[PDB]
Parts: sequence; structure tokens; C-alpha cells
Amino acid sequence: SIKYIFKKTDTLPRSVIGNVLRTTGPDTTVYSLPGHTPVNPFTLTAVSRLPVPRKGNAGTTKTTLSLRREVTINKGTDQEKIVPMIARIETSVPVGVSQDDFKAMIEGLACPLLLDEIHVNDLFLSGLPIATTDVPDNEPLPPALL
Amino acid sequence: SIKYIFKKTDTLPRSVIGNVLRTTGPDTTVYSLPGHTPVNPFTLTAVSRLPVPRKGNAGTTKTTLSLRREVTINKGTDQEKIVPMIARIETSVPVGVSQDDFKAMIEGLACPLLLDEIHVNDLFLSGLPIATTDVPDNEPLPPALL
Amino acid sequence: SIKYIFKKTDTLPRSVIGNVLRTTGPDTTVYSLPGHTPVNPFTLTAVSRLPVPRKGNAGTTKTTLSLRREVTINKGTDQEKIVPMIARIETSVPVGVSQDDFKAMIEGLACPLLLDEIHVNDLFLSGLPIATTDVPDNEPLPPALL
Amino acid sequence: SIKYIFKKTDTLPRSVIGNVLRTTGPDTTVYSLPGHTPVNPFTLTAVSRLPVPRKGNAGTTKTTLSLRREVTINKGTDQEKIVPMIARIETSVPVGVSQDDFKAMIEGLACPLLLDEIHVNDLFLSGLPIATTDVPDNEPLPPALL
Amino acid sequence: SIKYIFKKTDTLPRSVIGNVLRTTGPDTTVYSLPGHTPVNPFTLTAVSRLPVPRKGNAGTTKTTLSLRREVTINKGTDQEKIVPMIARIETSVPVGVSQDDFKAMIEGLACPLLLDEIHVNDLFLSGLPIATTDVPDNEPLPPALL
Amino acid sequence: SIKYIFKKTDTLPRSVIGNVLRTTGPDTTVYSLPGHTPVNPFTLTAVSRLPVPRKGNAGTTKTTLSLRREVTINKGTDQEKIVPMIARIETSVPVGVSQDDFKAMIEGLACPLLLDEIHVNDLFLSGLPIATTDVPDNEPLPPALL
Repeated sequence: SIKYIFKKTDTLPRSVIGNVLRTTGPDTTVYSLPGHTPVNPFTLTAVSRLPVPRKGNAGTTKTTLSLRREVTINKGTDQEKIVPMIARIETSVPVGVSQDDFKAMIEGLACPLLLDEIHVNDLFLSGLPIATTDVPDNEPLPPALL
Repeated sequence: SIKYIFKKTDTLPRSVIGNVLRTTGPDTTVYSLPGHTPVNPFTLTAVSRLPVPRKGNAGTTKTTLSLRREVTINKGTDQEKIVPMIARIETSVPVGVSQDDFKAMIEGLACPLLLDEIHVNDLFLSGLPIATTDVPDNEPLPPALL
Repeated sequence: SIKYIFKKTDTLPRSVIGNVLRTTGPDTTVYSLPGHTPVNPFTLTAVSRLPVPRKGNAGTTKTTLSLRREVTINKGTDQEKIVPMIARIETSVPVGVSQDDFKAMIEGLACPLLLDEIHVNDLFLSGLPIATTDVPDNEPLPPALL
Repeated sequence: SIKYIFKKTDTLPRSVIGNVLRTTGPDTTVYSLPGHTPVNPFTLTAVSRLPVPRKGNAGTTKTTLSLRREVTINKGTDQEKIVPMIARIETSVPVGVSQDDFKAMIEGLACPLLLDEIHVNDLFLSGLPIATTDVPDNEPLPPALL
Repeated sequence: SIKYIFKKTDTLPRSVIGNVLRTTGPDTTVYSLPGHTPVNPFTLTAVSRLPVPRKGNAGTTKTTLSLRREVTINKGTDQEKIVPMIARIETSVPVGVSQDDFKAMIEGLACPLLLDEIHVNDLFLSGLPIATTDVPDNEPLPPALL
Repeated sequence: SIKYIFKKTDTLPRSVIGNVLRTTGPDTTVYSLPGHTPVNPFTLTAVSRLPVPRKGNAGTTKTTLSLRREVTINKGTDQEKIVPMIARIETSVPVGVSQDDFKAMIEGLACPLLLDEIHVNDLFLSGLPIATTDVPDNEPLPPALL
């Protein structure tokens, strides 16, 4: 039938608080987040590349948001190491696109991020395959995702 | 002071409903989403790459989720064109990473996705810089984002 | 006799409100103004070039402020086209200049901008010569313009 | 957030008074202003170029107003020198433009000219970057600048 | 015995007041200080370079603060010349360093700067060796400088 | 407006006590400070290069004062390391310079050194950008810094 890929959870997203650290390029700015020690850096890098219109073509805007934080893994144990975990949102939107359509697609894309620890460990860390869930035919159809 | 990068909005994520279309490779599976005509395809591709241990180095799990939808732009007008919009989540989690810390980063990353049409058009389509908002010192400090 | 080149009007200038868009170079910064769509861009570009001293010559500071709006022309009619209109202030001030003298020149220069629709359409759009008005010898002498 | 680029000041523009000096060309006329000595010339030059229609392209009207004053620098000191300061308005308006839209741009453009001595010396003479001022969210939204 | 290298003087440091002039690079920003004419410039340049981790090596933060002021020398006399004096603080702090220890070194380093005209002319201009002073064994031992 | 770059703090500088260790060159002398173990050396090196007058040119005196102390970083933890932190004052004063002017500039330069732990960690270790502080227009103007 039709299957849940990602069931929505009532887990609100954490607001993102920070302070601007350094502007690498004109299109690239880097923010330092809380807990950013020099030892264990925590940074959000934002790269927003504006659309250049060629003759007969509208531009296409690219936007990239990367959270990188280098954790001291297995500190207590010897041979403890500092290793970076990274999560990126990358988005290419051509000019003609409608804000309604793309905002709905974004809302859909945000769903796998806001999941419980069980699913998050099974998918993003362990690498286990995604478990499809049959939608109950008895229950109302989920939102169309425009 | 300290600035809101992305203020959290009370906008729940749309659940993601689909059906498995094809399995390109052993690590790559492609799902067809609602509204997927062959002319105007709309699909979630999922690429989960397991960690490969290296001598002296633990593996790192990579995970990539791409939504791609090819919209017809300005149909009524001349130069109607089918053009693809894409929104990707890409995540590299080294092995030793803790599920707690990484779910914290994920919850933070989901915040810019669930924004109002004004901010979303200003950032993802128009290409403006991020709208920063001074945190009221009087108001309580926002969540630390672990 | 002596003629009004531009009679002053009690028309206050609109304050200029915007948000910084991109910093092209170290001396060049580009602001996005209200109503800036990707389709119909609307921007203030500011280029402030510092004085470089020469052997035996003081420097001269150059300053350039350009408002560029690409407006859709004859939308309802066939052959509608997005065409740019531009208004620039360009100013070269040598170092030895007194702020008094130069603000006098500026106050003078501002006068033709703040005129009624009739004169503005006759001069800036139709291209007519400047409408000179004989100063009434009976009336007080206008400000000297330092 | 949204920033004042140039806050409007209640500083009326000086009316511009003069007398026609010479007509260099059919489109170019040069006015002599008060204080124009032969030693220290002071002139407004006006160049209004009519639109030339092109095959498939409407014309565009160009208009250029330049105030040039050659001031004596450091008279009391040795090496006193007559050096020119210039302030130009340059405006290109395509034919299809509405006088409403364009007078909006003009009113905006006039704002930085009518500023206090502190900002004028910081920007036009010293060469500092534009002083941006956060708009109070509490206060009313400034005029849209059409 | 043990010698005073630099005896502390009860001379408070002048607070540093300025205004941002230009941002040369992403790590380099230049401030114009009071008395900065283009002919006789006086500026604080600040270059803060982040630590770059190396495989097996923690980063090191470098920080450089340079005051440069070009004085007119012997103006009344012949061979009047504009010549620059420069005073720099340069600091390389590896990542693991403790703020306590480094603030101790800083406080110590500030001591030779805040000296009387006699010692300052003897050391920084004339070029004599450091004036060493035997610490009175009777008097209490000076602070350890951590 | 005008901004505090470094607000003066009522933190007196630590007097510098030491003992002469070795004279490397005629212009170079090296002092051993307290806590200088052979394991963890602590030294002030002073290099005062005298001015050589060329015909028609007064000399320029260079003076360099470097505190270097090699800390055992993260001693408790395994792979503890000895790493050197360094803070230098470097000063080039041409002959014609006035002791008054240069002593005022030195007093200014000493200000960022005598700051609180928060600012010192934010600037010298973390590498965060300098936070400019608006000077209260109501409050008296800070010292000019000659």
C-alpha cells in the first residue's frame, strides 16, 4: 500500500542561538555556537550563493547550512580522540519556484530530524535500513506534503 | 550580545508518506512521493553508507536524504519550463559519537526548516543573509542546544 | 538678472531603510532595499574609496551611492520587459576641504531631487531643459549656497 | 533585522540659485553659481540626453547634474592649492517608467545628502563605511520607499 | 641576588578609543584612532588568526595588535619628515593553555609599558639596556607572576 | 558613532621580577623568571637594536620584549604535552619622536593587556572578534590618547 517513511513526532525543534564568529567570504559566514571551546569547536557555517541570471534563464539560488562539532569521544578511556560530527542542510531552489511549494517540501524534510532516540540511533549512527510503516487504511490519510 | 540565528516557530513538521520505487544500489534506495508524475517527478532518495574501519581509525557513518521535485514554472506564460528544486540533509557521524549529542544537533538543525513564509522566501529563494535577532536579556536564556 | 535654477520645495526626503545584502569588496558594500524580489532586484550599492596620498599631493576621498531598481515595463501590454532605472550620487572631496563648504554644496545638490512630479517628469524623464525662474527682485534674496 | 541605511533628518535642502553662463552643446548647459570667481570657479553643469529609440527597444533618458567648486586649500599654510570638489547626480530612466516609481527612488536618494556634519564628514570625507542603525521593532515601520 | 627587571609604576593605562575604518581581510580589521589625518595617519590594526588543527597537534591562536602613527619630525627645522612609530603586541597561545596562566603573563608583560619618561626614553628611544634594580632583601618578595 | 575598542579596567599590572640568565648577543639578553624549571622554562628575552644614522637620516630604535613559557598542557590526561605560550611587545621608534607622544601611545597599547578573564579568553585564546562598545554620548569623552 502506502507507507510512512518518517512518522511525525511531537518534538519541537530547539531554537538556534549563537554569535557571529568570522565572515570567511562574501557569500560565507561562520557562527560560533554555545559550548564552542577552542579545544572542542562548535560552529554553524552558512554559505548562500546568489542566483546569476544567464540570458533566457532565471538564476538558481543555493543555500548551505552546516553544523560541525568536534566531540572528545571516549574521554575516560585511553586513546581518547577529538572527532567531528557534521549535519548539513543543502538546498537548491531555482528562481521560478513558488514559496508555498518549497515551504511545504521543507516542512516535509524537517520530519526525519525530529525523531526519537531509537530511530535516530538506528538510522544516522548505526546505518540500519529505514523501516517503512504501513499507514492504517482505517485512519485518516496523512498530509499530502504539497 | 548573543543573537537568535533561527528563532523556533510552533510549526509542526509534515509527516513524510511515500512508497518505495526502486533500489538503485545496495546503499541507495529511491522512494516515490505523492504527486510523482513521470513528467514532473518528485522523489526522496536515501543513501546510507556504513563506516569502513581504517587501521587506527574508527569508521564514520554517512547518511544522505534528498528530496527532488521538478516543478513546471510559469505555465500560463511563455517559456514554461520544468525545473527541479532540491532539499538535502547530509550527515557524517563518526562511530564513537553519542546519540544524545547528535540528536541535540539534529533538533537544532531542524529549526531553520520550520520557519514562516517571510523568512523562508528571504533566505532560501531570494538569497538574503540570515536575519539575526537580539535575544532579550530580560527574557530567559534559550536552550543550550547541547 | 539672477534666476532660480531649482526652487526649493517643502518636500521632505524619504528616510532610507534596508538590510545589508553582500559585501563585494573591502570598499564596496551592497544593500538590499524593500521590494527587492529576485525577479525585480532593488539595491543600494555604496563604494567609498579612501584618499591615497601622493608625493606633494594630498589624497581625495571618493564616495558613490547608487540606487538601482529593475522595474517591469508595460506588464499588461505585449513585450513587457524588466528594465533598470538608476539614480547615483557621486562625490569627490579633496582632503583640505572644510565640512562647512562641502555640506553647503550637498544641501544645494539635494534641491533638484525634491521637486514636484511636473518638474521631475519634465527634466529626468522627458529630457526637457531646466525650468529657470526669474527671482523676484521684490522678494528676499535666496540663500547664498555658501 | 532591518537596518536604517540613512535616517532622515529634518534638514531642508538649500534652494539652488544661479545664472546661466554658457551653453556648451545642444544637450549641455553650464550655469555659474554665486561665489564663482575666475580664480575659484563654481558651476553647475547640466547634461540631459534624450532617448533614442532602437529597433525593438524603447529609448532611455539620461540626466546628469554636476556641482563643481575649486576651493583654495590651506591658504595660510605654505603650498596652498586650488583643488576641485565635485558632487554629481546621474540618472538613467527608461521610457516605460512610472513617474511615481521614479520619484520614490529620487526621494530615497536625497536622504543621505541631507545629513548632519558628523555623518557627512565620516562618510564623504573620511571614507568610513555607512553607519547602520537597527530599526526599533517597537517604533513604526519607516516608509516603504515605493 | 634577584633583580627587578621592570619595577611596577602606579600609572594607569590610557583607555583605547577609536572607530572601525576598514576590514582588510576576514582575520584583519583596521581601526582609525583620534588624530588620524590622511597625511599623518594613526591606526590600530588587529589580526586575530584562529588555530588550525594538525594531525596529532592542537592548534595555536595567534593575535597581533599594532599601533602605527606617522609623526611629523622637526617641522620648524629643515628636513621636516613624516616618519612612522610603531608599537605591537604579538601573542601566540596554544589551545590547551589556561586563561589564568596566560593572564598572569599578560599582566607581567604590561609592566614595562607603564613606565616613567626617564626609563622609557632610556630604553625604547635611546636603546640602552634594561635598568636592573636589586630587590631589597628586607622588603617583601614581589609577586611571583604565576 | 565613536566606539570603545578596549575599555580600561582598574587592574594594576604585575611587577616583573627575575634574574639575568644569559646574554646571547650584544643586543640580546635573556632573563630567567620565577617558576623557570629546566622542564618548564619561563624566560623574558630582550633585544634592543640601537639606531644607526645614515647620512641625512636619523636612526630608528627597535625594541623587542618576549615572554615565553612552556606549559605542561593537560597533565592529568594521557598524551600530556609541553607547549610554549608567547607574548611579545615589539616597538620601532624613529629618533625624532617625542617621548610624550610615544609614552601616550604606549599607555594606550597597555589597555588590552589589563582586561578581565572573559574578554581575554574571548580574544587571545578563542580568537573571537573584538566587541566594539558604544561610548555613552551622555558620559564624558574618554582620554584622547594623544
